[PDB]
Amino acid sequence: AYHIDEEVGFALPNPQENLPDFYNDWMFIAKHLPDLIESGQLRERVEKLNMLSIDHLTDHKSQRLARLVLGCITMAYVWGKGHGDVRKVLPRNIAVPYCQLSAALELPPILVYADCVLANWKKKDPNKPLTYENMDVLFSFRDGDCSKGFFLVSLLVEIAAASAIKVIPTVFKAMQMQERDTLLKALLEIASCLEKALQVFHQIHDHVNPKAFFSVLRIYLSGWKGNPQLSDGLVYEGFWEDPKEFAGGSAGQSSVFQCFDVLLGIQQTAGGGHAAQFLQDMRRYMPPAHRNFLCSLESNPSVREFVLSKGDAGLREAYDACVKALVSLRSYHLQIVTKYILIPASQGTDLMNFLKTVRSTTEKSLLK
Ligand code: HEM
Repeated sequence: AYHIDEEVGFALPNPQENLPDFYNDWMFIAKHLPDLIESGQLRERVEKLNMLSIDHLTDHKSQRLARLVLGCITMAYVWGKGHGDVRKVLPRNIAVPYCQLSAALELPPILVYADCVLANWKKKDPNKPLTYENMDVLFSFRDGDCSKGFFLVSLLVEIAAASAIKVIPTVFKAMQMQERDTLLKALLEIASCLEKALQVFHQIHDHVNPKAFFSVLRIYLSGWKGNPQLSDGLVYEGFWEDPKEFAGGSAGQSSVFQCFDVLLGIQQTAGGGHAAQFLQDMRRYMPPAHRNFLCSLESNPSVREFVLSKGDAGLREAYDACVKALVSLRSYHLQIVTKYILIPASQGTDLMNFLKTVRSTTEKSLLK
């Protein structure tokens, strides 16, 4: 459908772990990034790769794994050890298959949230639940980069949100069939699930320390759009002649908040303002099925107008409960950003303005 899973939502269910043997040379590099970056063999190993056709990647899962593999390699190749020694040309033997794969998957040829979070995970025991203790990531960049903590916690927020995402059909079916009580129950379940997601968000502190995130992991997630270190973007050698700019991987590429924004008729993409066009641009970095889901939601009849049109205090309360959960999420998120980015940096104003603009736009949608 829209590739939304009942259990893990926008996350990729049961991600593939191994590529065909044909790609062993890719997988070896991706699996040893900490060693290869530290020693400085990473770039040589990439430059020594044979050109591997993407023709042996024939299903969505192996394609997604391949994207994850090539994306991590590309971040490691471009940024190296992360202290200004960058590469402006991605060698053809990575760039061509990476760009061809990206075109088939309709994603930009850069590491994105849907790679390093949504597809970058495994259960330790398939017969145990989705808890941090029973989960791991598939790839990290450096020892101590907190990639396991940051990726898995993001993933757990996605999984928590899946419980709210799966009731969205009930919301639109209830409006259609004029089932006031069903609609009211649905909105209350969404708010309650979004509240649960806020509590999962607290696990960031349990598994990410700010020093490692800001000074290590953030480097490998950085992109080449408006980046002075790559002012023209990256050359994808043998695929496009001129360099192209793409933003880096970020939980800001998640579909979770945008999903409930559009659900509730919060028009975050309205206007020419910088917050709107950023959130619009981020959609290009989401899997196409999830882009299409967001667009289908915007085309559905408005939940907000339905609620505003019925003189029904219980419905307005349920709806506001959803808006307030979103506001609460964004408020907590501002704290996280302060802790993981603002303080480590000063030891910027645009970033906090952007986030406050989005929370305020959410807050304005309150009926009370
Ligand atoms: C250490 C933890 C985190 C940090 C430092 C962080 C950082 C940021 C930053 C810098 C932005 C601005 C947009 C950008 O530069 O890409 C952003 C926006 C955003 N982030 Fe986070 N993030 C963290 C965790 C999360 C998690 C776990 C989620 C959701 C699963 C998330 C969801 C979002 C969303 C949806 C936006 C878009 C703004 C909005 O809708 O309010 N973030 N984040």
